[PDB]
Amino acid sequence: HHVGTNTGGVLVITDTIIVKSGQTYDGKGIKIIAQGMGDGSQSQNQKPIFKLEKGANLKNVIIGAPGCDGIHCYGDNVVENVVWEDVGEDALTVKSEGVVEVIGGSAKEAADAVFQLNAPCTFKVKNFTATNIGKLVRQNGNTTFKVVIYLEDVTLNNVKSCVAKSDSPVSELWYHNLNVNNCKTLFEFPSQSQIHQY
Ligand SMILES: O=C(O)[C@H]1O[C@H](O[C@@H]2[C@H](O)[C@@H](O)[C@@H](O[C@@H]3[C@H](O)[C@H](O)[C@@H](O)O[C@@H]3C(=O)O)O[C@@H]2C(=O)O)[C@H](O)[C@@H](O)[C@H]1O
Ligand SMILES: [Ca+2]
Ligand SMILES: [Ca+2]
Ligand SMILES: [Ca+2]
Ligand SMILES: [Ca+2]
Repeated sequence: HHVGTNTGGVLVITDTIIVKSGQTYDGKGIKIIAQGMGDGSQSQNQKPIFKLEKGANLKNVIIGAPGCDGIHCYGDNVVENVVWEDVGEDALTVKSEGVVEVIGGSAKEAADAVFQLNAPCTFKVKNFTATNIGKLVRQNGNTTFKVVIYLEDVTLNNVKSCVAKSDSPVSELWYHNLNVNNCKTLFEFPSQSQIHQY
């Protein structure tokens, strides 16, 4: 394990970091604290820490409290080895269509959702831990577009509401090596047959 060369540094930011199409922001283990961008509460008006335009990637950053509005993904994004020490309003939001993969890393202390899906997408969570959360994945309430969610090698502890929630009959969730402790209910979808193993 080579921890990154920015390990031990803290970057204090005052505006959202924009990562452009085709670019990869590699924090090399930096911890980010955001100023003036939100308090990590359930207020709906906070700014994202990162905006990942379509085709942008992000890796190897710790996001400290306050989590603000987390990471906004505009599709075709890889988010790798990102640690949310204290999720804000939500951890990551899919804002526009495409494939979005969260690989490695962890999240803790999400009062509500970790991952928020606001557009049709393929959303994969791989090699990920989360503790003390409301929901791991929420498709935006009362929407009926299609998402396909994959949970692969995911460990969850202390899930207050459910692992995943959708109000869309056409959406699907597929899981493989999902371990869950102390969770109220696993899946809140119109029908349980929308959930599959692989
Ligand atoms: O992207 C966002 O931050 C969205 O936040 C709000 O929507 C979420 C969610 O999609 C809604 O269904 C609703 O969720 C319920 C409740 O308000 C709360 O989230 C919790 O008790 O869970 C409920 C549920 O999941 O059914 O509100 C959510 C919220 O974060 O408050 C916005 O209303 C959206 O327009 C997005 O901005
Ligand atoms: Ca919200
Ligand atoms: Ca949000
Ligand atoms: Ca929190
Ligand atoms: Ca919320």
